[PDB]
Amino acid sequence: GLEKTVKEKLSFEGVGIHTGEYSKLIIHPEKEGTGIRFFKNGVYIPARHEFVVHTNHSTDLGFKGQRIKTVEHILSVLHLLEITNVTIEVIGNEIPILDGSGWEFYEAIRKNILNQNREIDYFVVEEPIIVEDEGRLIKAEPSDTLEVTYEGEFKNFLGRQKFTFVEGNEEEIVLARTFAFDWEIEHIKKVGLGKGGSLKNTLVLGKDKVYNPEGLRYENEPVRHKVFDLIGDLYLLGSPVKGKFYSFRGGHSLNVKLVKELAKKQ
Amino acid sequence: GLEKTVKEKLSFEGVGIHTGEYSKLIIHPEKEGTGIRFFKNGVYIPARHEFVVHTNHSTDLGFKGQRIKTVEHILSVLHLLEITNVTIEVIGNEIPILDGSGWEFYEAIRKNILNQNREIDYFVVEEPIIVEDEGRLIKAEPSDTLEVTYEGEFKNFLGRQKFTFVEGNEEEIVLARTFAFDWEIEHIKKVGLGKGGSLKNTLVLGKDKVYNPEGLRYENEPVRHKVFDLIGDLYLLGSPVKGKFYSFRGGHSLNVKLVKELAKKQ
Ligand SMILES: CCCCCC/C=C/CCCCCCCC(=O)O
Ligand SMILES: CCCCCC/C=C/CCCCCCCC(=O)O
Ligand SMILES: [Cl-]
Ligand SMILES: [Cl-]
Ligand SMILES: [Cl-]
Ligand SMILES: [Zn+2]
Ligand SMILES: [Zn+2]
Ligand SMILES: [Zn+2]
Ligand SMILES: [Zn+2]
Ligand SMILES: [Zn+2]
Repeated sequence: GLEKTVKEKLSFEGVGIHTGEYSKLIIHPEKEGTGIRFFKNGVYIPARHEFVVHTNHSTDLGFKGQRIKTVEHILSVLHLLEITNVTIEVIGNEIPILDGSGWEFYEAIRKNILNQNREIDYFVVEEPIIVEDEGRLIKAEPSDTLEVTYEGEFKNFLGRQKFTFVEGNEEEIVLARTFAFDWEIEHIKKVGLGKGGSLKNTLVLGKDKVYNPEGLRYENEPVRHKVFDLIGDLYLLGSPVKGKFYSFRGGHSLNVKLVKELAKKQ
Repeated sequence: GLEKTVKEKLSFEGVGIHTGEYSKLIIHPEKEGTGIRFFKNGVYIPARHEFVVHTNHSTDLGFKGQRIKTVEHILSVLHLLEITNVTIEVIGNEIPILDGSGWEFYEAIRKNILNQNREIDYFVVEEPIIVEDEGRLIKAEPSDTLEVTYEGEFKNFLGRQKFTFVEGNEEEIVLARTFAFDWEIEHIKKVGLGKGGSLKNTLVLGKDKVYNPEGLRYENEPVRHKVFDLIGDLYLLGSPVKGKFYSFRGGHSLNVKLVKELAKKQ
């Protein structure tokens, strides 16, 4: 694959699911070898694991006193389309959540791709690895293609189920929205988070009922979104990834723990 | 008491808890003997029981093809302050829910009262009456003052409790917000309602947890709000009421059923 960027600036705006504040993005084109980086109040924050400053309920980055919340969805989309050189200008403290999935981001970036002059230097998983924690587990092994599987064991009706993404099936996960169980909402709100949450950007799941009037887009939309998240967190490795991943009940924290292991080893 | 109206137009705007649409109110002053009436698309809708067209999840009025949803909170405030002559102009299909209580309405109307030249012709409960339905019950008897008691028997932690409003204690109920149990939200949304609902205008109560980060304003804020509602529904009798009411698990439907009984009898 050839490094890619955008043919022109693309902007998005809306509220942040956590801050509740309005915010706007502006993806700028960049030359070969630049990499993915955010820009806020004059500071460049590389979309790399060394800048992760928070992983509960979202993956946040920060540098030199400047922070940006929830970068997983836009990074996931960038990872899927293989965009490698862009500066994500952020006016606000968080990435707009939009509808909760990566659809809008995907559709716009997909038709504004600009191939550049250089082969992509993929981060390739060279040997097997496993990272565990409180029953949660993520496994990674060598592969010529990006393959991600997420298995969930839910306390509500979703019960136990898994989903697998393989290159070419981008559209099966870019629509999967963000979700939360009703029993977690009180916590999110108490710790100063989820201020921008609503049924318009979050699928609220009860012990055996879906609150959202629109129901689920897929009987397993939740685990599909989990794959979407993992794929975004993986891009923090610094470049498009080539490996086979299996995540059992993983989350941003474990995802990042894995990312750091991989980087460290190589 | 002397009939009252406002010293000048007072307007309020916001979203409707049910429609989700924006809407604005404009309370206009009116001469003696006018009464409380709404105005929409050229049609005057008297704030009277004969115009009630819906009572599930809200008290709605309608006439000659024009409808206005959720009139209980503004009417309650009008009933408490004893405003008797005004035209509530409605731009939209529902009364703005605002924060879910009658605070904003109360504060504005309270300092713009204009006493007029005529004694109020109070609707006076002349004999005892009881209206029942599926265990729910409302009782009314003679009284020189408006006295309203609401007793609830909740399936969640609130358990069993009651509250009593007596003239002079207006402020103890004008702040009590709208509430709903998480287990009802799916229904509201399915029947095309609660489209404007959020934790910003509704207290969502779980089986033993309060979702709202701000918690309850009173350990019994729910039953206080029920009294607030009943007082608004009673004003549909056509004029300030003087009677002693006791409501056991009552709701808009029973409230109106009572209102109609009373009117019919007298
Ligand atoms: C005001 C009414 C209601 C609905 C409130 C929804 C609660 C907010 C939940 C926050 C979701 C956090 C998970 C998002 C992270 C991700 O998708 O990677
Ligand atoms: C779990 C997340 C969600 C919050 C969504 C809030 C839904 C609002 C429900 C509609 C309330 C109806 C009762 C209002 C009538 C009244 O107070 O008289
Ligand atoms: Cl947490
Ligand atoms: Cl948004
Ligand atoms: Cl209100
Ligand atoms: Zn937390
Ligand atoms: Zn997500
Ligand atoms: Zn007007
Ligand atoms: Zn109903
Ligand atoms: Zn109410």
